[PDB]
Amino acid sequence: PVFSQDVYRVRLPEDLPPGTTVLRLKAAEFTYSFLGVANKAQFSLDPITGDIVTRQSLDFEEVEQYTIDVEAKDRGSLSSQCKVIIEVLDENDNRPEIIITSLSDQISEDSPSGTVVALFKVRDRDSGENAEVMCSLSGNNPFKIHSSSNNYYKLVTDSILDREQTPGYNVTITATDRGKPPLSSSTTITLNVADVNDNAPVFQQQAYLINVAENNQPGTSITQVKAWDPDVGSNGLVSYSIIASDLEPKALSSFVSVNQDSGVVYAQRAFDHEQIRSFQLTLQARDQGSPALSANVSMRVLVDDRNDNAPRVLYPTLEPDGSALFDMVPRAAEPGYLVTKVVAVDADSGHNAWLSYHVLQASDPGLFSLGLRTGEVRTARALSDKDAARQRLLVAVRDGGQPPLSATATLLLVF
Amino acid sequence: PVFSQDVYRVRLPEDLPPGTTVLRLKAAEFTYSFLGVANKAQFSLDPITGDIVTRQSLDFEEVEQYTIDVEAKDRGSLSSQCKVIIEVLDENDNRPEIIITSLSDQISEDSPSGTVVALFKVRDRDSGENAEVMCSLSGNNPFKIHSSSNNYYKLVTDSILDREQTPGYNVTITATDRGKPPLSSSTTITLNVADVNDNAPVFQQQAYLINVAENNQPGTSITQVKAWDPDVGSNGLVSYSIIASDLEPKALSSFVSVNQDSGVVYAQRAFDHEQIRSFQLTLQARDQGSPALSANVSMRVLVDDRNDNAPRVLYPTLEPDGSALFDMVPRAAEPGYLVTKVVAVDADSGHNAWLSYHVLQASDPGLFSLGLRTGEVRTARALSDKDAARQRLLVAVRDGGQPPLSATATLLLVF
Amino acid sequence: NRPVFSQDVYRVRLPEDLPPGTTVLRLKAMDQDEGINAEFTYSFLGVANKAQFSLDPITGDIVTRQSLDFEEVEQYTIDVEAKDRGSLSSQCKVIIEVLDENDNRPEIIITSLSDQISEDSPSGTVVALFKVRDRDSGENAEVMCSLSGNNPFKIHSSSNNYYKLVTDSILDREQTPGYNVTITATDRGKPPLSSSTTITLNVADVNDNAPVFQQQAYLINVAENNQPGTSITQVKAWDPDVGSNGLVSYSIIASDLEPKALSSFVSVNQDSGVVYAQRAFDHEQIRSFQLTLQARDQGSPALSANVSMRVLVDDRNDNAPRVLYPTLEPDGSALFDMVPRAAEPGYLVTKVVAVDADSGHNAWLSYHVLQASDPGLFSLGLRTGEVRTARALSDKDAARQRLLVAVRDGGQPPLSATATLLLVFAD
Amino acid sequence: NRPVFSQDVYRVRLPEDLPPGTTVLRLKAMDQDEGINAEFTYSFLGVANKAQFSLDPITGDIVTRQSLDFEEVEQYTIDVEAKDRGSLSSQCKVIIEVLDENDNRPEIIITSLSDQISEDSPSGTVVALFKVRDRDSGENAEVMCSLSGNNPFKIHSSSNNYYKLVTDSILDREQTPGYNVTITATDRGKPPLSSSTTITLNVADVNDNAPVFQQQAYLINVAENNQPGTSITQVKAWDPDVGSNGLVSYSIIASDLEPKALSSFVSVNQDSGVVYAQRAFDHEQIRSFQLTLQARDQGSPALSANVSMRVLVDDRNDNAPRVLYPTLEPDGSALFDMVPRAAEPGYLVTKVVAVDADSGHNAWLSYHVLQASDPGLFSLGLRTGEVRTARALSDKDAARQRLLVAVRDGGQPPLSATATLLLVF
Ligand SMILES: *[C@@H]1O[C@H](CO)[C@@H](O[C@@H]2O[C@H](CO)[C@@H](O[C@@H]3O[C@H](CO)[C@@H](O)[C@H](O)[C@@H]3O)[C@H](O)[C@H]2NC(C)=O)[C@H](O)[C@H]1NC(C)=O
Ligand SMILES: *[C@@H]1O[C@H](CO)[C@@H](O)[C@H](O)[C@H]1NC(C)=O
Ligand SMILES: *[C@@H]1O[C@H](CO)[C@@H](O)[C@H](O)[C@H]1NC(C)=O
Ligand SMILES: *[C@@H]1O[C@H](CO)[C@@H](O)[C@H](O)[C@H]1NC(C)=O
Ligand SMILES: *[C@H]1O[C@H](CO)[C@@H](O)[C@H](O)[C@@H]1O
Ligand SMILES: *[C@H]1O[C@H](CO)[C@@H](O)[C@H](O)[C@@H]1O
Ligand SMILES: *[C@H]1O[C@H](CO)[C@@H](O)[C@H](O)[C@@H]1O
Ligand SMILES: *[C@H]1O[C@H](CO)[C@@H](O)[C@H](O)[C@@H]1O
Ligand SMILES: *[C@H]1O[C@H](CO)[C@@H](O)[C@H](O)[C@@H]1O
Ligand SMILES: *[C@H]1O[C@H](CO)[C@@H](O)[C@H](O)[C@@H]1O
Ligand SMILES: *[C@H]1O[C@H](CO)[C@@H](O)[C@H](O)[C@@H]1O
Ligand SMILES: *[C@H]1O[C@H](CO)[C@@H](O)[C@H](O)[C@@H]1O
Ligand SMILES: *[C@H]1O[C@H](CO)[C@@H](O)[C@H](O)[C@@H]1O
Ligand SMILES: *[C@H]1O[C@H](CO)[C@@H](O)[C@H](O)[C@@H]1O
Ligand SMILES: *[C@H]1O[C@H](CO)[C@@H](O)[C@H](O)[C@@H]1O
Ligand SMILES: *[C@H]1O[C@H](CO)[C@@H](O)[C@H](O)[C@@H]1O
Ligand SMILES: *[C@H]1O[C@H](CO)[C@@H](O)[C@H](O)[C@@H]1O
Ligand SMILES: *[C@H]1O[C@H](CO)[C@@H](O)[C@H](O)[C@@H]1O
Ligand SMILES: *[C@H]1O[C@H](CO)[C@@H](O)[C@H](O)[C@@H]1O
Ligand SMILES: *[C@H]1O[C@H](CO)[C@@H](O)[C@H](O)[C@@H]1O
Ligand SMILES: *[C@H]1O[C@H](CO)[C@@H](O)[C@H](O)[C@@H]1O
Ligand SMILES: *[C@H]1O[C@H](CO)[C@@H](O)[C@H](O)[C@@H]1O
Ligand SMILES: *[C@H]1O[C@H](CO)[C@@H](O)[C@H](O)[C@@H]1O
Ligand SMILES: *[C@H]1O[C@H](CO)[C@@H](O)[C@H](O)[C@@H]1O
Ligand SMILES: *[C@H]1O[C@H](CO)[C@@H](O)[C@H](O)[C@@H]1O
Ligand SMILES: *[C@H]1O[C@H](CO)[C@@H](O)[C@H](O)[C@@H]1O
Ligand SMILES: *[C@H]1O[C@H](CO)[C@@H](O)[C@H](O)[C@@H]1O
Ligand SMILES: *[C@H]1O[C@H](CO)[C@@H](O)[C@H](O)[C@@H]1O
Ligand SMILES: [Ca+2]
Ligand SMILES: [Ca+2]
Ligand SMILES: [Ca+2]
Ligand SMILES: [Ca+2]
Ligand SMILES: [Ca+2]
Ligand SMILES: [Ca+2]
Ligand SMILES: [Ca+2]
Ligand SMILES: [Ca+2]
Ligand SMILES: [Ca+2]
Ligand SMILES: [Ca+2]
Ligand SMILES: [Ca+2]
Ligand SMILES: [Ca+2]
Ligand SMILES: [Ca+2]
Ligand SMILES: [Ca+2]
Ligand SMILES: [Ca+2]
Ligand SMILES: [Ca+2]
Ligand SMILES: [Ca+2]
Ligand SMILES: [Ca+2]
Ligand SMILES: [Ca+2]
Ligand SMILES: [Ca+2]
Ligand SMILES: [Ca+2]
Repeated sequence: PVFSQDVYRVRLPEDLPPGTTVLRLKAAEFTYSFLGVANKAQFSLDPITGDIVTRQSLDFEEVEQYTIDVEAKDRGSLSSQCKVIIEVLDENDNRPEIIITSLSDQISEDSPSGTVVALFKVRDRDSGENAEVMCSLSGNNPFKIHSSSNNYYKLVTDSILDREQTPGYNVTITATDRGKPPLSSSTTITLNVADVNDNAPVFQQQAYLINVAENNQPGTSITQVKAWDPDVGSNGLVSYSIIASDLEPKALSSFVSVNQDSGVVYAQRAFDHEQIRSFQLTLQARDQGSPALSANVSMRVLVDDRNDNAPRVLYPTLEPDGSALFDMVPRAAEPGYLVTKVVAVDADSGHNAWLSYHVLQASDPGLFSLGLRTGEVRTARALSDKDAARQRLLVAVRDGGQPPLSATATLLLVF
Repeated sequence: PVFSQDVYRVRLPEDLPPGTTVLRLKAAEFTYSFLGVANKAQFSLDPITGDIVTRQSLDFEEVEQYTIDVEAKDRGSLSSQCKVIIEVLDENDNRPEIIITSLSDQISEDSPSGTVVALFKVRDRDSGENAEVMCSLSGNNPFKIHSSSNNYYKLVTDSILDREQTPGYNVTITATDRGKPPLSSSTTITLNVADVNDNAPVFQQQAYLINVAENNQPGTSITQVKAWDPDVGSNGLVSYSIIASDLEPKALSSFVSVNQDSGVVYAQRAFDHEQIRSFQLTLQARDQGSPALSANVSMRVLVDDRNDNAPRVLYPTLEPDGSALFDMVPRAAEPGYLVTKVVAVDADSGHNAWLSYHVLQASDPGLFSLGLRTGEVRTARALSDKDAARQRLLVAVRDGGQPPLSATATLLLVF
Repeated sequence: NRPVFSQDVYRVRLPEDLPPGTTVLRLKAMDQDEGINAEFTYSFLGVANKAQFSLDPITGDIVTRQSLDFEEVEQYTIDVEAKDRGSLSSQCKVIIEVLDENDNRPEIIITSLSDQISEDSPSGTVVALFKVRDRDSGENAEVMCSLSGNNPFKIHSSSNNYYKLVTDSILDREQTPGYNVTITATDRGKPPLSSSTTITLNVADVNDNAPVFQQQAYLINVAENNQPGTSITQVKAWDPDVGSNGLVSYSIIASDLEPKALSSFVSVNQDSGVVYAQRAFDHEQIRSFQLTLQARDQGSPALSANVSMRVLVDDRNDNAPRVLYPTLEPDGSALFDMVPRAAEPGYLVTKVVAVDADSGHNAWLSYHVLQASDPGLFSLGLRTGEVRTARALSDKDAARQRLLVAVRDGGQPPLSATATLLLVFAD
Repeated sequence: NRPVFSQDVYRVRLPEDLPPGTTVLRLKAMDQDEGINAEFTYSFLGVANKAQFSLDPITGDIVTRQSLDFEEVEQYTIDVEAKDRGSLSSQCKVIIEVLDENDNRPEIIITSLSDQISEDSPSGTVVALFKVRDRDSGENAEVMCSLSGNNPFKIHSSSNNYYKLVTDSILDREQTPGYNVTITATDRGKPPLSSSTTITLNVADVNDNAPVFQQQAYLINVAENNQPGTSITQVKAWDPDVGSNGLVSYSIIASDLEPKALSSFVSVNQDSGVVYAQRAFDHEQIRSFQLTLQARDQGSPALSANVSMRVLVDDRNDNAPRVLYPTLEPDGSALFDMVPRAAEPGYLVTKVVAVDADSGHNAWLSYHVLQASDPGLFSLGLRTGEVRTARALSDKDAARQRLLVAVRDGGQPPLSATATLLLVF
């Protein structure tokens, strides 16, 4: 009972359907049978026709080689044996899988380029080129895939992160085997950037300025300040404070204060234009993070003048009644002769200190001419002897404000 | 020769296989033959057995029944006649056909519910219940199939259309017959919703406010506005204009304009802070569809102040060469004796109107003392006999803005 | 800002199975300057099948609203005009060409079918005319027809998709009465489509077979004096034909007998084929006789077959021996008184000669001595019958000797005839 | 101010196919005053799976980071702490529960497959053991197993997602030797997912068929005087069985002849079935005989079948006629004298009798005359054998006449027996 060959070899694709004849053993009254151990659950050997058949689906990942010992025996007890080595072939029927070994809690904004965000490995149950996989990262992300070792990868940053620009990212790792045809699978991880105090508060205006009218009730709003911080949380919350002033340090509390939460500037007293002209403060915005970032602005407050000071007369000296005595003016001079020079002042400024002398009353109209601005009282015409000796003048000093304030004086001039 | 019956009636499904025996005519050697006209291409009559078989597939849609006249003849002249009537039963072997007679060009979104959009009919080559056709539609789109008279249909609307939500629709009609088993066919049509000016323009900001520095060149851009419109075409093209202002209506053209195509606000004059401080304006954005829709926005323009106005000296009055004479100042004067107080104003605001008084030059340094803030020239010391009788004192008045504008004043002081 | 199209003429090629709702060409009229960007209004110009395609007047793209069909309409030509906010306008032409797809399977239409084919139909006889049609165009409409299986039929192509099913071999109904033939039509599209129709053909029978007798020659042996009108043997003829052409009829056409005798001796039942003897045969009269039988079918014309059967009659022991010489008196006695006393022993007294009309051992004669007054004085030849003297007679013997002889045959049981020889002496 | 959470425990339910990065929950702690609006900073407290969920310290919303899987972890627990700018704090607990989805289909595992099943195997034999596994839980792990086809198998479920492939009919290898069994498993979740595995089964042969002869009765004709050891005919028997149970062995068991003589008359070849003639048959010795043959297969238990074959020996003309009367001397002559010279016409001289041991044409005897001293004087019956006087004797004719008579048969070639008749007047 000779066999055609003493060793048979046959190559089977693992996707080979069940019930297909894989080998025919022909040596006519023979009976064939498995000798020794044979996976009879996978292959069937018809003892009459000598056909080996697959009874079940193959799987290269389960068992990849079989060795069958076939024994042929005739009607007489004649015997022969042969070996059939069935090699099954791998097919790319398994797709790659991604397993995330470690994922960072949060990545700080100031994490340098090259920091490792995530660790992950890949797997493919196939063998050879059907198991070699390529990991492509997807999208517009500041991330790069590094291969630490075979199927042990690293997700890392290669750019500089800025939470105020982009807070989060949707990274999707893709793994594609090099099999024919290829199979691929992907996973998606979300990454959030941790805030760091890398921005300092900045005031809306480089310098601030406000004019407030004098004679104001205290404890009221005079103006407001505001600072921006792109950071978030305690690193993006601003507080306002006064640190420096040209005023006496012990006297600053009496003038101004700042609401550290809102930034409105409170006046804590009734400003006086005549006592203090203006003052300069140094404001500071500041976050409550560690370390604390700050910014200083120069601010100035100019108190506006108001018509609250009546003019007062320096000369002549007034009796408590009001009159002044000048009883030696000579009749010898022609017009243009100055009798006296009235001088007054006003503690205000501008048109509130504009002095205009008016002849309010007189015992003789047209006798004395008074410079509206100079204050010199003169004789406008020649002295006629029909005029009386005793002459009473009543001058009024008025300021250029609206409404004006005035102060009157009596010039008793007799001849 | 006698038959069992004169007339035979059979029922054959149209899907009857070919070569199947239909009738067995028995009457003894006889010869059976077709008499008259008989579809010998469809049925075969064996002369010996008397059987009738189908030579070909049956089809109800072409022939519904056959009548064949068989004849039995003895060896002698004696013969007798028989008639066979074969009836074919209709089987559902035809699927329903959808034909679309008319399909609308465009349906405007303002079309009311129940408007006709498409016309289609259905046909079925079968017969009976195998030709009863039912039309079903997908429910996503707002369309309902209107069951018209007899296998005719209308596709109409059952909701409101909004092309700003969904501009188009895929519509899939599926017709199913009531045969057993049932057959079905489908068709797909695309419906586009037209645009109607049902949305109004929307300004990009709630209200506008821009700062314009004075002494600006005329014909320059100060700020730009934008208005959106989800409509498309002429219904979504915004045109800007100025509708009202707090200024004199005859002067509105002399101050600001707006480019209707771009929405930029042009300044038509050199703004002056000392004349007008700020002015508020109303803008209008409308689409060029008929009828049109519009929206109005508020925009306030603040004129920033610059140091363009020089401080004018009020008191005292100056000569053409800027001279002032205080000739009768007492020589026996106490330190701090108020020689005079200079009054000056500035038409600007803030730093540009913050006046300080300096001493530009003097005949005798240290003879007079001038306050920076109030500009009061006084005597620092008591006048010694070594001091001259006539003294020249050139003072200046400056403001705080950069660059400063100053007004000079030469002073003639005789004792 | 007047519009200009990229091309004056656009061309798009679409497969007919393109889904409804597919953007086919996004027209975008632009300005002559590259830096400037403009928006235009698009609209159909001339006559355009708006039921099939739609043109967005803002985005400018064309989209199909229904499923395309190459067999209904092959191409479209739609003109598009771009208009600005002003009145300036540009124009372009869009030609859409549908591409034929293999979406129709071949259709088989059996134009004419033969009523029936006789087995003697020559090779080249046409049995079926059919045509094939494919609604597709070009190669998706080119067809290949193939038959199915064993049947002796060949497809003969013709002019314009008309086909002929013809016979190539010779038909024999006794071999195969009918065939199931299935025609398959396949287009040379990628992928291809096929459709098949089955027809059934029955071969008609012609009387092409003459009956054959079961045996080349027939020989039957029957004993004589049989019962008349009884079966003696039976013949049978086979005919593979069917119907009237396979109906065998037997008859007697000739023999070596006289005509009237032939009717009285043998007959044959034409349906069964058995042959009957209408009289009791006699071996002494007739020894044997030759006959010729003919089997025929009932078709027109009839086909016959001749076979010669001859009958041999077997002999039985039905005739008793007859004594020819010497002559017998009604008593049964003969008288021979001329016997010489001086004759030597062994002298031939006389010889009894008998014959038998039978044959063989049934005519094989023996002569036995039934009785006698004197035993041992006469000895006869057992077969020759020569009764002569056995021993010389003493003078003391009686002058009158009586002999009683019997002649018998060799049959079972034997038959005999007796004779008395009276012999007296003288001088 | 103090933060207060709306609830001390939050419960959310997430399908396991929830995309990563979706907002699970937005925790918003608030101040107790309805009018007061405040904000707090949130943070994970205690143990928490920071890998699957992320918490924004400002918006206070928990969001998934990776994709969820019910088969791995079914629920998570989070301890969130809300704190204001001061030292006051509040805490709550979020219980996240994942809902199982039908994302895993059931797999078939053929535990054990029978090597081969004999066609006599009882109804209900177990051919295959297999189990079905589904990684899902709940009604997505309950599976219905149905096999396709007409095969005489049905699925008998076992205890715990173990299954048995058993028979429900009788098997017949001569009708169906193999089977393509396709098992389809379908879980009962919505939507359902199904799979299928195919196995092949071969039914073994059992000697259940007995051989049969090609003819019910056998009849054969052979001519006599044949050489010994010659093929006269051949018998053949078929066996639907295959192998040892389908190999026919021929033998002769019965016959009407003498049992000790049967061996010398006829034999049979056991392997081929040819019938050999063991001697030269004689038609005159035996006319016909009956054999009873037996075909048998070589299995346990062996099945047999007997057939009757009748052998008829056909007659050939091998025996010549023999002349009974008259007895002839070595001369081949017989003497009948003392014939009367005055013989009447038709006077019966003698009747010749002869026989032949053959049959039919070979035994049909005819009597002819080859030579004669005087033609026309004696007439011999062609069928009767009667030699008589044809004419009256003339005075010129001699008394001593001789007639050479031969007896012939109708065989091919014909045989004869001769005799010379000496007749004296
Ligand atoms: C009506 O149905 C048709 C077909 O079912 C729709 O056309 C298809 O629309 C989808 C989604 O817009 C397209 O997917 C896209 O494919 C392009 C290919 O370049 C790819 O770049 C995109 O990322 C996306 O995957 C699909 O291609 C398209 N089919 C064809 C043949 O163009 C149509 O949109 C439906 N119309 C309505 C109003 O529902
Ligand atoms: C043709 O097929 C039918 C059905 O398969 C069968 O009944 C018939 O006997 C067949 N005819 C021939 C001649 O084989
Ligand atoms: C089993 O199925 C295969 C594939 O369809 C087929 O080729 C084979 O003939 C089948 N085996 C049996 C015994 O039917
Ligand atoms: C054949 O004969 C033998 C013995 O005579 C007997 O055992 C056997 O059953 C018989 N077989 C048949 C089929 O009659
Ligand atoms: C190989 O040959 C065997 C014969 O037993 C078949 O069963 C099988 O399907 C393949 O054709
Ligand atoms: C990876 O790539 C394959 C083809 O190579 C796709 O089928 C799969 O969906 C994934 O995109
Ligand atoms: C990642 O991307 C693949 C395609 O590359 C998808 O199939 C998968 O679901 C995931 O979105
Ligand atoms: C405080 O509040 C007043 C209004 O009361 C403002 O005018 C001021 O600028 C500051 O914001
Ligand atoms: C100047 O004028 C005012 C106006 O009322 C007086 O009240 C004041 O006393 C002075 O005469
Ligand atoms: C000047 O005149 C006013 C009245 O106008 C007095 O009230 C004042 O005291 C002074 O005499
Ligand atoms: C009926 O009988 C006819 C002829 O007898 C067959 O050809 C046919 O297949 C059916 O069995
Ligand atoms: C239309 O509907 C029928 C059942 O009514 C289906 O069998 C067919 O495939 C189509 O979906
Ligand atoms: C429309 O829908 C039916 C099923 O309803 C399909 O069979 C057809 O091909 C088309 O897609
Ligand atoms: C007009 O143009 C100026 C620049 O000249 C812009 O700054 C302004 O906002 C507007 O767009
Ligand atoms: C007043 O002072 C300014 C300097 O601030 C000079 O530039 C000006 O000419 C005037 O003397
Ligand atoms: C003050 O001085 C300036 C020169 O600096 C003169 O131009 C002016 O008129 C005034 O006398
Ligand atoms: C082709 O592209 C256009 C772009 O507007 C779509 O409207 C159309 O449905 C198809 O996707
Ligand atoms: C003809 O060929 C097609 C494929 O080319 C088959 O699908 C069809 O059943 C027929 O065999
Ligand atoms: C043509 O198609 C029919 C139905 O598909 C088959 O029955 C036939 O055998 C041929 O393939
Ligand atoms: C008529 O019938 C006899 C039996 O009675 C047969 O022996 C004979 O051969 C013929 O068939
Ligand atoms: C001759 O002998 C036979 C017996 O063989 C008798 O039966 C007959 O009567 C005669 O005596
Ligand atoms: C011979 O003997 C028989 C009796 O056996 C007689 O019947 C005959 O007549 C002759 O005498
Ligand atoms: C839920 O809301 C968060 C923000 O609170 C988003 O980041 C997330 O993508 C989901 O929309
Ligand atoms: C199991 O069930 C699924 C769902 O019906 C099918 O898609 C599949 O082919 C198998 O029949
Ligand atoms: C069983 O069914 C599955 C689909 O349900 C197939 O993929 C498989 O090949 C077998 O036919
Ligand atoms: C033995 O051989 C003869 C011829 O050699 C055959 O006729 C006989 O049937 C047997 O096979
Ligand atoms: C009898 O006759 C035959 C011819 O039939 C001879 O061959 C033989 O020798 C004898 O004379
Ligand atoms: C008849 O003739 C033959 C010769 O043919 C002799 O052999 C025989 O003995 C008889 O005389
Ligand atoms: Ca694999
Ligand atoms: Ca793989
Ligand atoms: Ca930051
Ligand atoms: Ca900060
Ligand atoms: Ca004041
Ligand atoms: Ca004042
Ligand atoms: Ca229908
Ligand atoms: Ca129909
Ligand atoms: Ca609209
Ligand atoms: Ca609009
Ligand atoms: Ca100024
Ligand atoms: Ca086509
Ligand atoms: Ca085609
Ligand atoms: Ca015939
Ligand atoms: Ca007799
Ligand atoms: Ca699950
Ligand atoms: Ca499941
Ligand atoms: Ca068996
Ligand atoms: Ca057997
Ligand atoms: Ca013989
Ligand atoms: Ca002979």
